[PDB]
Amino acid sequence: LPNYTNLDLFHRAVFPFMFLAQCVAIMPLVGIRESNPRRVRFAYKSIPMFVTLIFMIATSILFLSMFTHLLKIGITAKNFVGLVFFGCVLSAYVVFIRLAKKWPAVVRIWTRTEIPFTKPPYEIPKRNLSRRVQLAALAIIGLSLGEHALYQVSAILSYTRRIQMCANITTVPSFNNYMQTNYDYVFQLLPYSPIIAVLILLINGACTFVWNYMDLFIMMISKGLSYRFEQITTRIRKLEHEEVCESVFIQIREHYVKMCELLEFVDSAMSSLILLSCVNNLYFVCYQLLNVFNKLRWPINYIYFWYSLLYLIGRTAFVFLTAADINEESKRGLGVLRRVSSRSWCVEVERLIFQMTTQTVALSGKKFYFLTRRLLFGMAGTIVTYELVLLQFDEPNRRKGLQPLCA
Amino acid sequence: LPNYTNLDLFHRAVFPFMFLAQCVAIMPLVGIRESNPRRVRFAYKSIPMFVTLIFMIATSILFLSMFTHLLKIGITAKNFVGLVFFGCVLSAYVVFIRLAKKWPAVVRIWTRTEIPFTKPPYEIPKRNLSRRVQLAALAIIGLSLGEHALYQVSAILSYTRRIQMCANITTVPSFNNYMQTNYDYVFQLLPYSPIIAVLILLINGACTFVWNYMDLFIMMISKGLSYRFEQITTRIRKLEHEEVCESVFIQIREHYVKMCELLEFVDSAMSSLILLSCVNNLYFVCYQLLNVFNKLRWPINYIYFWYSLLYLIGRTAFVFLTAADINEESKRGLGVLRRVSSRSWCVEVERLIFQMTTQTVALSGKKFYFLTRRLLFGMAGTIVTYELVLLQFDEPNRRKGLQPLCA
Amino acid sequence: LPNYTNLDLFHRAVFPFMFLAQCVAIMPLVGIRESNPRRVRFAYKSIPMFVTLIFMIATSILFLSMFTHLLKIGITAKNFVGLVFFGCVLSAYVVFIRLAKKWPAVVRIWTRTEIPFTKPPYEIPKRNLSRRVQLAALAIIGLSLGEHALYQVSAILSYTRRIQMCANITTVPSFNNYMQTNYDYVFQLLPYSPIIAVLILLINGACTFVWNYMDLFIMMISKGLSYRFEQITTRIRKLEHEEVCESVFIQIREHYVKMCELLEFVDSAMSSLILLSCVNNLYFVCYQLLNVFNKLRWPINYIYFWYSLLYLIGRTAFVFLTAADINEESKRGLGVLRRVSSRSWCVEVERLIFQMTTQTVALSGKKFYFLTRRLLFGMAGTIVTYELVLLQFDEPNRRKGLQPLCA
Amino acid sequence: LPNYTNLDLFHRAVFPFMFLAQCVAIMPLVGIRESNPRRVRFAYKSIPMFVTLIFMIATSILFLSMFTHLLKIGITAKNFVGLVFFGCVLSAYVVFIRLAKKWPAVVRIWTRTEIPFTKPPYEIPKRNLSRRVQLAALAIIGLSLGEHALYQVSAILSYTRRIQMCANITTVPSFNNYMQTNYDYVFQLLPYSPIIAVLILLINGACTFVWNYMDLFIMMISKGLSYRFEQITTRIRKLEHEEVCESVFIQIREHYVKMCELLEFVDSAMSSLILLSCVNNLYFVCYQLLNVFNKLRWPINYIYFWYSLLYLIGRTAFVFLTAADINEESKRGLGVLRRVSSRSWCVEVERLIFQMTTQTVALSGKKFYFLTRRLLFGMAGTIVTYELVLLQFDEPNRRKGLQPLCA
Repeated sequence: LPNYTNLDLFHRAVFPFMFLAQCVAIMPLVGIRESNPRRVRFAYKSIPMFVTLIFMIATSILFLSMFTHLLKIGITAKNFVGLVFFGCVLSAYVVFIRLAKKWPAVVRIWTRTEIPFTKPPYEIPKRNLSRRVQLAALAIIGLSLGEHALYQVSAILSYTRRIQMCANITTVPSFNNYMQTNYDYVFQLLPYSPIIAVLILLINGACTFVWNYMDLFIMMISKGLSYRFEQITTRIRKLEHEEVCESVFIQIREHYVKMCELLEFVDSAMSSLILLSCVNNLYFVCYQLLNVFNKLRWPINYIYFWYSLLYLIGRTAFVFLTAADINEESKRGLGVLRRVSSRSWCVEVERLIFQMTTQTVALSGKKFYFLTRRLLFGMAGTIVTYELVLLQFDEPNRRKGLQPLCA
Repeated sequence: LPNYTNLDLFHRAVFPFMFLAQCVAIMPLVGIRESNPRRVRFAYKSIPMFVTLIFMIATSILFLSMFTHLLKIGITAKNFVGLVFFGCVLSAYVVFIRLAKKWPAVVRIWTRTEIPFTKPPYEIPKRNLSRRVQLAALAIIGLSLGEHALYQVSAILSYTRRIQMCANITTVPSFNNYMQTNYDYVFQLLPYSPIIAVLILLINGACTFVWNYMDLFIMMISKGLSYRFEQITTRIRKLEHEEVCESVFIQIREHYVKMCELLEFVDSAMSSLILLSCVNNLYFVCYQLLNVFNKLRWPINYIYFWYSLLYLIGRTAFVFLTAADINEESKRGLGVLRRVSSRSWCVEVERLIFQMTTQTVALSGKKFYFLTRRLLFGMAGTIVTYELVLLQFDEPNRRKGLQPLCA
Repeated sequence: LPNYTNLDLFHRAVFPFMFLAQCVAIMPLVGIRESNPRRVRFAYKSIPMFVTLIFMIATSILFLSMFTHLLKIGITAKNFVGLVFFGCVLSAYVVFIRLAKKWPAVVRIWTRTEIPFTKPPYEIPKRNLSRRVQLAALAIIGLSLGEHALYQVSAILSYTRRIQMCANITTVPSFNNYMQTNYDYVFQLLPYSPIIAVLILLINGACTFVWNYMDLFIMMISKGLSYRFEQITTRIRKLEHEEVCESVFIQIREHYVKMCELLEFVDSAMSSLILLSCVNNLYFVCYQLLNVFNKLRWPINYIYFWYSLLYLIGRTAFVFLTAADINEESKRGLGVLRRVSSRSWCVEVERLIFQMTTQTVALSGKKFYFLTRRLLFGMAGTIVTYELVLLQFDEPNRRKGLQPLCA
Repeated sequence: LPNYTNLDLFHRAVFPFMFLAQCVAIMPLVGIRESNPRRVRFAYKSIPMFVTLIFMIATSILFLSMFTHLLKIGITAKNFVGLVFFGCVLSAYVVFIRLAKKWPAVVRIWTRTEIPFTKPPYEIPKRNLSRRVQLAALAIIGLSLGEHALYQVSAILSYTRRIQMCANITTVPSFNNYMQTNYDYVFQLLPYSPIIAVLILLINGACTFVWNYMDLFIMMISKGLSYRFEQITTRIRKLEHEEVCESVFIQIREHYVKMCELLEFVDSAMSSLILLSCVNNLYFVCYQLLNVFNKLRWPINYIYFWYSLLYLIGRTAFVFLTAADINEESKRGLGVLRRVSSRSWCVEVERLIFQMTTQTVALSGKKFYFLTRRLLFGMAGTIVTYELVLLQFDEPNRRKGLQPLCA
């Protein structure tokens, strides 16, 4: 059997971040850190499942608290966003549980499909799969950490400045008062306690990490698939000015078909996650874009709002772009194959060219759409239209202006 | 001739529900319950035609009553919905009459096309055609029955509670007063009578059943076609790792072409019904989605409204999905055919792959559109845009709020 | 040379209505009524060109009168429509002049391309080209005549009823007063005279006839092309269950390619007319649909408005449908060709199937779009969206209501 | 080596206007005027780079001045346009710098790809590449010069007429007062000086020239590519009625594949410029179309506004059309290739036809869209929808009307 310890495989590249997500109980798989992907199993009676259950219970407590708070103060389009966030987090938990159910088989087939690409005539690119996945994951994690830090900083600064510059009722600033004020939706349903406060903060951070990790996981999977597609494209490029025997084309076509089968399997496994991520990101992007013209009090509030908006837009765009890189790389080999000489031309090249040309090699949201650059441009246009229609809805709220600091 | 009594055929699977619809006079065909589909005939001078005429007369009476009531009280976008409902029911009646005119030939060709799939190398799946059609029909019928029961319960509860908690003019609750109040649009044109009341209730139930049965019939037809397409896909799958003779591919291609011809014939027969169902469902989905933010008095009213909205959305989505299952199953065999070895590759496989790849195997609304997952996603986007644009229209009505119970 | 007197050719079918349009000076061609299409020539120094110049001068006088009237009374979206109408008529005149410039060559190639289809193995359908063109032209002409008669009847009835039921300033009804009132935009710039009145009425009728004849001409051309495409489809159908020699497929492919070349030539010649008709019909359909909810005084006004709206919608839809019949008929032969046996299969059938499948055989508006059923459905959706967005614009005008009859 | 002095090459056709743009420091390339394209190099330490840096510094000064002026007077959708203009100019500068970085290799490959087309069997069309590029560049430059002259004339006339017909505070007209009034956004941040005034005027002219030159450069590149594609189409046309040897088809296919490779390279180099031009033109077209109904004081203001709007719309449309001419010319050869006789038919013709039919030969905005006539029609529809949605936004501003001349 192949030596998984040092081989450039998708599992070896992705399992560190899979375990990091397991720490906040996203994808409860047993033995995810094992070098051999065959040892990855899904078990309900396991520590990851227990941590996942605890996290869903906490997120459901938060969701119920938000729901009751909104019901007491009424539900408006602006407040609903928080409830939507919590609901999406819960949905992501469930989706990831199902994905873990499907993940052993997926990773097994992935390994048995990517072994041929670990040996010649395929070559490791300048940036290996592990490095690409590491860069993407570090970028997303650091950006999310900065977003959460800016959120906390802006909230704390607004609270302290409101209390200090009020020239009215003081309520001397404190951690307990901050928790009871900014997170009143929680303690209105549960009795306050500092331990509960720390738990609420940690679970909110976990919810944010889950929200970002859906997109990050999609990015890593797309990177893994486009890695092998780019390897195929490079191997084809190596035959640009050579007379190619039919066996070479047979092997190339077989490997391409195997990669397409793996892509179909992964798409079937990940369709629910792709759908949830796309719809949630679209909704949140529209909601935040509707608030660009809104007036905020402190410069830190503007900084946080614009950082969050730009990071959300970039994360959605890069999810779509990494997914569409599969399609672009699949199509890139067509240009090289079209240069095949008449002497090297045969039935296998015709089959491969027809498949590349007519088959849409791309991830899909339950086949309700395919993640391509066409889809990203269409999404941008749809967002523009929705924002144009909705800014008229938001005009009355926009003209309300900033509320008095004392009030 | 083949023994139709125990053979797994579409007619044997669908005729029970065709007869059930005939009971409310939807599709007036003679001998629909006969095991031999060749005995199914359409005759104007027949009992089903007479019951159909009676039902269209009753529905036209209801339509005229609604029209006169709206004219007396003025036509608004909110009231127009009822008139639209009645008109759609009448249109469905006419469409189904034409479909019955076309149905003998259709079923005949269907039978003569599906006989090859009843014998090897084709195998009956885990869920046979009869079971799939039964599950779909039972689900739709039960959901529609629950919707109508919730409608009646909510209306009766609202009427009784309005009369009781009025602290004003009483008009002691009774069946006659309920009929004269909730269905005042009828008795304003015809003299009241309890027999007329029972007739009105029965005809309203029949109209609801027709509205649901258009979608149900589309679902059953799509199930029947996708059944044979899935049989073809499974037979192809059985040759994944075998050297296939040219005769096998010839037979597969011939059966696929015959199934495509049957699909074209059925689409030509059912294009009007598909168009009517799609347009009616789109209009009603938009209308009901426009009322999600409206305020209702009793929790039973909310329960009925949300049950009806969710059932309508799910029924439209599942009609589109069952229709698109034909396209998905037709495309599913392409992945297996692409794995055909170079030794088994021949002209027949090339022809079949080209046809699968370039031919859009899907039901269509008079070719004005094709029922695919692409079409369902586009429909969802169009509904979102229409609702965004229309909620501004509905804002003045939304802010009116609940009327006084006494008034 | 072939005997054009009794041959079933497009020129013989269309020249009567071409001459009828020439009577109002639409397409100024010399010798359009000659049996031999080679005798059709375009000459600036000809009687048709003189009548065309006279008609453009009259239409320009009307356009200037409308422009000055609107400038004196201000330009609003509701009045602009008349100016747009006149401008479109002038544009149609110019376009048709250019089309006549291109029409000799077009008709020549058409004849030299349709001669093969006048002899076996091609057969004349049940409805020959002349009968189809006659039916379409008679339908359009009669509907336009009824529309204009209803317009005049409604205007005269409104004028007479306003004068009679005023109980105020009388201005006893007369032809001169009616002309000065309803067509005040003309006589405000030119001195009144009964001869001028008759000229204005005749030129308005001519403008309406031109507006309808653009669509009618598109319909006749689409009928002519789809006639030969249907002949090809029928010839292919005749080989469903026969072993076909390669020469038959060679001839079929050659004739199909020649028909495609003729379609490309006709599309190049008629692209400007198609674009103008599409844009004008879209604008007018949107404008009239915006007025469905407007309140009119007399039932005759409602009758005229709804007749005009329904006729406009049906004319646009049937233009698109007749144009798309070319594409549908081109695609219809694919189903038959796919049934070709393995023994009769050859390179020619593969070429023909690939061309049918991948070539979009359809008329186009300068290739800015292709007239297909897809395009008609998209146009309907776009009109729905535009009307939804514009009814909010029209709400203030809609709520104004009917003006006082006396005022 | 080939004699570049008199050869009909893209570099010889385009370098005069490249140098003209270099005069305002758009594309800083060294030796752009050399006959040999191999001598074109990009160097940071060069005079063009220094002039480019000076121009970006001046444009950044203008951008900061506009930003500070808007911040002092508040930012509104109407004023933001100027800031957007300046930002777009800066972005264009950066993009063109990167394009120059990529331009040596691009032009080298272009030359080595277009040498075969300078010799038989390829023929120079009636209008050579140099003449086409000259016509396009002269048209764009003259239209932009007229637009700027009309802008200056309208501004000066409005200023002088406001001062003269005020019957109030005079501020006798002068160049200094005009500069301080119309360009108050600049001198509010920098001290006034006539030299600074001349510099501001020159830099504004340079910004306008850059804005137009992005589109002009796209047009010239599209002309260059469509030139060779049209040469290929003409060569194919020359074989319409001849028996063609396989070697001729091999050469045609090889040249077509080389042209497609060159198009892909140029698209990769120019994707950023295409994206920027498309988005900027869309935004400005929408903004100016939103102001068609606005009321202007003097007829010269209307003349300038409508000249600018029509020129902008035509420039965008012609950019899209020149880019799509590549696709249209690539597709034009398919009709001729489909007429190839059965005896001349071979594998090479099949390959070429499949490539032409299934490959989208067109420029693209980073593959986020392809510049086709389909894309132009979609852009027109999107602009119509956006304007319909936005005119409701602009209604309050439209009804404000012209401000008092004195105020």
